[PDB]
Amino acid sequence: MEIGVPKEIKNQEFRVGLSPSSVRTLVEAGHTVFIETQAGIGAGFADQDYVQAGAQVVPSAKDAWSREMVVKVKEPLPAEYDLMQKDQLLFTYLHLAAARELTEQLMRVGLTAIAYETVELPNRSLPLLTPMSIIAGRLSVQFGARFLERQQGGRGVLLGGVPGVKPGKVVILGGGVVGTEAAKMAVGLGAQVQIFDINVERLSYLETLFGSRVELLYSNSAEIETAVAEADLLIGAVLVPGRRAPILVPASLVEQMRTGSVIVDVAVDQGGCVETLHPTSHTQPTYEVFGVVHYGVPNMPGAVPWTATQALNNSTLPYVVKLANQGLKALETDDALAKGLNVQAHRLVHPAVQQVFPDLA
Amino acid sequence: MEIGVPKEIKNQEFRVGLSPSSVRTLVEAGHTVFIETQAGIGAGFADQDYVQAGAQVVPSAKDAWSREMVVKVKEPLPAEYDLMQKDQLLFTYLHLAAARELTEQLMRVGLTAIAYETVELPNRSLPLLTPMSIIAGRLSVQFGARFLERQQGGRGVLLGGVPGVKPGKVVILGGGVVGTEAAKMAVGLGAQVQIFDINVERLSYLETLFGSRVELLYSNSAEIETAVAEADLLIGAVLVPGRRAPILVPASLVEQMRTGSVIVDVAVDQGGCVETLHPTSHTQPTYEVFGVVHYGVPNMPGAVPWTATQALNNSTLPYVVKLANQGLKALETDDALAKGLNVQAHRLVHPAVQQVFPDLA
Amino acid sequence: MEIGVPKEIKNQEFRVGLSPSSVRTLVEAGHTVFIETQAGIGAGFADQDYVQAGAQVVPSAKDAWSREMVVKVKEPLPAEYDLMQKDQLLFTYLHLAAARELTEQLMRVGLTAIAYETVELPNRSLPLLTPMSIIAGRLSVQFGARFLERQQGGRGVLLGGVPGVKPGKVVILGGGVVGTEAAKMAVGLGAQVQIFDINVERLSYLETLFGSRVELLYSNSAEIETAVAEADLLIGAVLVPGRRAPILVPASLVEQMRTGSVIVDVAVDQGGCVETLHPTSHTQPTYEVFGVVHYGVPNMPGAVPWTATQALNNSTLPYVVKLANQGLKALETDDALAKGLNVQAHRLVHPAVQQVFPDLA
Amino acid sequence: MEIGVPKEIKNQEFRVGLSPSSVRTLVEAGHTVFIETQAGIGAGFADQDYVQAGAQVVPSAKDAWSREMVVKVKEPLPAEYDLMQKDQLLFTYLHLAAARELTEQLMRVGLTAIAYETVELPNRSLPLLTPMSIIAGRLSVQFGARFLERQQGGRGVLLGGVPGVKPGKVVILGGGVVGTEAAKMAVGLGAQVQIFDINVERLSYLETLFGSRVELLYSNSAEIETAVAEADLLIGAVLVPGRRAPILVPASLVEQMRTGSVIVDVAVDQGGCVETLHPTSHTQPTYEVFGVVHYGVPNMPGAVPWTATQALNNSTLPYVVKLANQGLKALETDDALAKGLNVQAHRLVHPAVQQVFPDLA
Amino acid sequence: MEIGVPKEIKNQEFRVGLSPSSVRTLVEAGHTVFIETQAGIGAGFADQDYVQAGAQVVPSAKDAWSREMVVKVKEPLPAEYDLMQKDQLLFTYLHLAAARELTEQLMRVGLTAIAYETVELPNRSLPLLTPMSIIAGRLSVQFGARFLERQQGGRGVLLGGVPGVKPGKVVILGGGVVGTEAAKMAVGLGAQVQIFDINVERLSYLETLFGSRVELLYSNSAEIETAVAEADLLIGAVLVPGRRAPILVPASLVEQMRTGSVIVDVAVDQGGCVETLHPTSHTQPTYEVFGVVHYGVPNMPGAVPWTATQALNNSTLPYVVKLANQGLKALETDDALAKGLNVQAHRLVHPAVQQVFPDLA
Repeated sequence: MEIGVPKEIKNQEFRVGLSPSSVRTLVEAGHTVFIETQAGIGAGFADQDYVQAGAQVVPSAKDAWSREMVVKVKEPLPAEYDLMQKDQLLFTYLHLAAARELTEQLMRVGLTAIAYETVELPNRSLPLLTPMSIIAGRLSVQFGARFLERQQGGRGVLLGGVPGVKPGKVVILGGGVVGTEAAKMAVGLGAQVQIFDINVERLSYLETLFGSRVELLYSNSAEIETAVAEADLLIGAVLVPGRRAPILVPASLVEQMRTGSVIVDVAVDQGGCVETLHPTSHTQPTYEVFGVVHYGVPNMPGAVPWTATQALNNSTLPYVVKLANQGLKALETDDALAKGLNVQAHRLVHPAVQQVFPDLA
Repeated sequence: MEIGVPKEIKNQEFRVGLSPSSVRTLVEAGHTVFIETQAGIGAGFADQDYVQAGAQVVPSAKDAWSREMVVKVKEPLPAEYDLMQKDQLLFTYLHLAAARELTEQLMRVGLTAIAYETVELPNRSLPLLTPMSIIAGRLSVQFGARFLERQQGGRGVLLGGVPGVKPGKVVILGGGVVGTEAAKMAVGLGAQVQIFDINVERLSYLETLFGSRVELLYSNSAEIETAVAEADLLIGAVLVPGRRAPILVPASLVEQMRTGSVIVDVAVDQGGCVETLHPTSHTQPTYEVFGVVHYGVPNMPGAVPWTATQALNNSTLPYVVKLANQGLKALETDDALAKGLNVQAHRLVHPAVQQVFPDLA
Repeated sequence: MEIGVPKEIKNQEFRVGLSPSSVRTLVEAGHTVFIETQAGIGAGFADQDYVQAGAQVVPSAKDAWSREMVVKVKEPLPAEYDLMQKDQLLFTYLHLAAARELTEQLMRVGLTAIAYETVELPNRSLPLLTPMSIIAGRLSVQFGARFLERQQGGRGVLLGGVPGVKPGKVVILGGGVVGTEAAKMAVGLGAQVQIFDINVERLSYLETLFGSRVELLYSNSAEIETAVAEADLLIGAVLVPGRRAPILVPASLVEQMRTGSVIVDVAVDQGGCVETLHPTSHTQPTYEVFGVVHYGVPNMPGAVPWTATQALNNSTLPYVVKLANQGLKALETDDALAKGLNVQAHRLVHPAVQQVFPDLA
Repeated sequence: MEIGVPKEIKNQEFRVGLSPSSVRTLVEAGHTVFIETQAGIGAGFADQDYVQAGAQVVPSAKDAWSREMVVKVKEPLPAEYDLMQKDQLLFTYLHLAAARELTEQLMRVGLTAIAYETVELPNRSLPLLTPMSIIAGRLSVQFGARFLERQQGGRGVLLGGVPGVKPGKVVILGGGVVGTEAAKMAVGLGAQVQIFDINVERLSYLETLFGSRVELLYSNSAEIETAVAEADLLIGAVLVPGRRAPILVPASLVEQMRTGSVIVDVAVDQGGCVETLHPTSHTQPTYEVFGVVHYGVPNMPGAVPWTATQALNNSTLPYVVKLANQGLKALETDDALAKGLNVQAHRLVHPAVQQVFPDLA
Repeated sequence: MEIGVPKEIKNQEFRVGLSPSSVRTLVEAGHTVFIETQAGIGAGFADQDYVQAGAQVVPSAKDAWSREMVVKVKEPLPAEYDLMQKDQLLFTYLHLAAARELTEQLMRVGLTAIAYETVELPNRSLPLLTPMSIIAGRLSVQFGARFLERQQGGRGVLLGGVPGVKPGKVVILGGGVVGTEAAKMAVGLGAQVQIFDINVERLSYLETLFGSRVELLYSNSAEIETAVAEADLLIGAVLVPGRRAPILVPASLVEQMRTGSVIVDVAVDQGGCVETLHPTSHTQPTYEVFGVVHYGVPNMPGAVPWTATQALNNSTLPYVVKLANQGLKALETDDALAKGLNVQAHRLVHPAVQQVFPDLA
């Protein structure tokens, strides 16, 4: 089939729908791929890299959008509304429950739109989100370290300390994928680490990963208050993937933290467990409240497009290939894919999105 | 004795001569300490913290400089020239071989000036520099990670990668203290690590620290060329503490690196092993050459004043106390201290500095 | 019941159906065991060892075959065809889908034949093969090391290297049981290790075992080509247990490897992922193609009969006992056992074998 | 030579001068050994064990003391004063600076007495004490755990905690051999561990042992106060081997500890760094002060005589053999041994003991 | 709802039904809690601690029992029979299959009694027992170490040994939760460890925890005999949670052990795998048989009430809250809870208990 890859135009988005390795695989399966020139450049893939893989490099977005299958990272933007076509297959991150107009837009056109974030397994795991969650957990500590530096606003604490000097204290709220990846990085830098979670089974599993190197604590208000008050870096890792997390950290608690301490909440764009934290922009990524630095820039994985693009592709790939092969039938052969279907033939098919736009159903 | 601690006035210097814990110890020995208000604030120590320790908090630098012993971090600046007094003991980092005027200045006044950086052990180890070297090694990786981020200029590579994706490659030139601390952090983030050194004994010792987790390679031009060409992060850790390092990395080699790769050289302000690297300012910390990001801001430990101040104090402390107790006699009881003596009674006593200002001798 | 254990007569087969410890357990359950003298000797078990356990040591194979249950390692050979009896229970590795005559033979006689390799759990795991797979993964590295030695044909590379010198590079294709056991040994010798697999979940699980010590890469043609070209030891660990694996390594790729590199494919006797690799004999275990050493001797676990016999028994034991107790009813109490049934009462019962000899059904 | 080994008669002393393995070695060198029946029994060595080694088992102490060389663990007691002979070589732990009468006693008789505890190397290391120090460090945590149990008096805290629950906090004062061995055990049980020491080099070395798993802190009054106040188990490991340690822990600090916390000071019989701690008896090993349990039974290694006897012998052995071979000349061939000499020919030769009994010199 | 917490009156029981943190959570949910003064004291929780959490501290047990919900640790004792009320919800460890009278008693009164130990998941896991099992595994080694000390009765062996001396040998029978936690502690002390189990899958899983540090052996009589004969510490960890374990260790085997060896069987109060072992009292916790020390005090977790109370609460908490909220309906919303129901409205509802008191049904 013909597959097109337009350049991402969303602000600060540097990832790309398909990497050169992915292209090569698709091509080896008899498919042909068209990629807009410069599409991979922000992720470190030059057009030649695409050429060696078997892609035809196209000079314009129009040329990339005019294909039977469009594989992207972000949702289409208004500027691209007129590039979409009736019988297309669109595969990318959509987040329709937050975009009425886009939803309507896709409905008008008639194409079938499959969202990465809804492709779901029997376990109710979302295989196409996880890669990004892992990266976000790892970056949280990298960012946090940077903001604990004096010139960046923090108290000027080295996470690992040095022999003879106290190491930094990292408190992680949430013991899932994100919190686990964050603990790995924090332990790697030599920090003292505490992870809180309400699921003892999870706490038990974590002990098999970390042994006695990390403190594994049950999430109760009492212990949370004490820990947080002593934290240099507090990481919110309760990513409740539909609706918002409860407040585990109220402003009153934030007021009790040391000046120069830093807070990072991976759940920022969805709603965090930290009362005081809201989204920020790249130009002004942090702000203070009670002398405590808040970092609220969303989509952390966008900072490492080379790594993120491959991680995503490693997971989307098998789906892209199925779609390329079986076209629409793949949705009847693949339950996960079937679950990813959001819009088709002008109808809004996704149950969760209907629930949001009940009058759109 | 009376000991004064003025606030550091050098630009971007946030450390302080004595921490509250140090003060407390000095006070418990019968000594009295005067500290300029706000002196500890950049390092996270409030005046009250000094008060609880036994210090008298002074409103002005004059009040801090007017003491028998002045304990600082950086060298005195012109602005402070008129605050110095004839019979003072001055203990701080001086670096006289780079400051004719300061040297002359100290000579005029007549005080005795002891430099942290020359206090030397029989082993020719410099116990008062090491703490900073350790911190610098650890920060090199923290900074390097930040600059590999796309928005910061790098190719956008996550050092640790994610299962299924290549981790970042960190190449470290120099297997001493600095390079060893850097390898610890890089391994902690999950990177693939190579350390080069010309001393096999050192390489052997490093294997006892890292086992087979890190590649331990003899420094030969041939291997260096290959490694460097594949590096995401290259760290120069050849800190030859008097005079400059040889070029291990010529521009021709830099031209061979991938675009978005990053270079950090801990030896920048003294002269690195990387041809293309020069010092930069805080306002413009990096620059590109061949698409390779160069970070050249010096004094990395200044980014973590809370941690750095304690680390320094842990080492200077026993010397400060000796001086406070025995005053000038300590130089006849302590050989290391004796070696730290740079200027006294208008004479330039330091052999290495004489060699620099042979007409000053 | 009476259970007999004949000596294995297949060439180079040194294992034995039951070890002394197993015998002892069977005897303690009221069963009586007859073992042909010297049967255990190749595995390091002397007849006395069998005597102390409660076995009656028999002077001839006839005496061992004349029992209600025969427990063996390999399939019966023609020489033994006349030793089999009508109402016997035979339990051993059969591999009928490769032996028409044996299959017919067992059909003529009428005995019931249970194959180790088809006893299957609900998970479709084959509990009686796994023990051998684990051993094979571990040996792959042991053999590979031996063939990288100059006198053995390889380039003469020490896997672990020595501080200052590059370690060997081991590339493992397949992240399942076999590949995982191989990585354990390779890491143990100090090699640089890469594992490729197409299942990210598996890659993720592997990270919990190895942390960042091993490179965990998604199997894509592009990455495979690069890795393999740099390998000292390439290990094929894609054991697709029914039908053959796809070629992950074509001759063209082999031609790109360094001279003296070595290839070991655990899937050799079934069909490997390496184009150029075929089975070899003990007398001439390897051959070169493009200066690359190929090792193709099958049944690697046969090299360590002492270890292999116990490993097998630890798994077969509970089944042997059930059979001894409940005789044929055990097949109605045990689903796994039921699945192991291949031939009974002259009929070919195994669905997969029927499919092979559709006219035998 | 003839060597005798009397049974230790000191209360609660179960160790023995020579183990069976040692005997065997001595015998293989042409020497003959006489051991009092039951001498090894408290350490787990029966007379037969001595017989198989080549010893002649003697029925009485008299028979053991009547030899040219007497090898013991503890100092001779009054009861044995009349068993000593004029030209004997006595080798055991003496501690003369604490026993005027014993000293006089040995002077009267005229024998030559070599003390284990003074045999000294050029490094001023005491090779024959170290084995016991290592054991004492390891036991400190074992005892401490037992006293944190509710029925034993402590608050009832499990050192390692369980996933979801806070682990115990162990604070160790002193980073030498003893403190290091204690940290090893505490980390092994899963506790949170802090080690304090005033030597940064030592702290640095400790990081090579423990990585970031243990907190390595410079000993300053301020940090000490905080840490100790939060401790479940405080271990005094400042063993200043001649004269007493300074008080690092004053009663005022002890009053600040939690009720049920436990203190163990390895320096008890010499003088600890904990104000409130004094020696206790086996019958009443602990006592409370401020609700804090104090354990003050000395000679911890006596609890594991089997392990302690071998550890000691491994170190004394080469000396015993030298003495057996060269008799008194060994003191002119061995400087360490020469330093072990305390009394000879009625004269008190040991410089440090003279200093104690200046009128004995 | 009103929830009462009486003080545990069973002998040597120091735990408490709810900790202060738990109280605080319950109170934050609108519930009110009454706790008998001194109830938490044995676990280290003072009444004030309960006051700060929101509890009303009651002066008498009567006042604590007079509530709609009673949350305890142990079963009610006769002394409390008259404190129980008709419509109460009772939640604690009951063990009715061992107490006819208690069972009858609860039947008379009419309350609904939910047993911690029967609340069961679909997996047939008993989430409210596990916490105690983990603690018991960890303590087994702590106790065992204490009894290997000479003064305590053992041969006087240090588990970890010292460099140059044999470490202790710990043999663990059973590779489940208990045996696994025990191995963790034994390895932590430096002992040589062997774990036996009959489930190879479990053995395989254990290798992922311990690597090659521990010997993982299949449980067969032959290997068991050898291992046990060489053991310093034998730990019975076959906790078959309904009915008794088989004898893995017969007296004949015990007679073969070394004198001073120690045996601990976690299954003592239910029936162990060690023939010779029976329960003992706190006043006389051990006894010898063949010179082998037997420790038979039950309920090991009672030794660490502070740790045990929290561990238990972390698991019971979510159930306590459900009950407080939904009262009896929770049994129709929660299957696990439903399974915990033992007695209600005068009827004996628990299937397993009926089976025991078939005439009680």
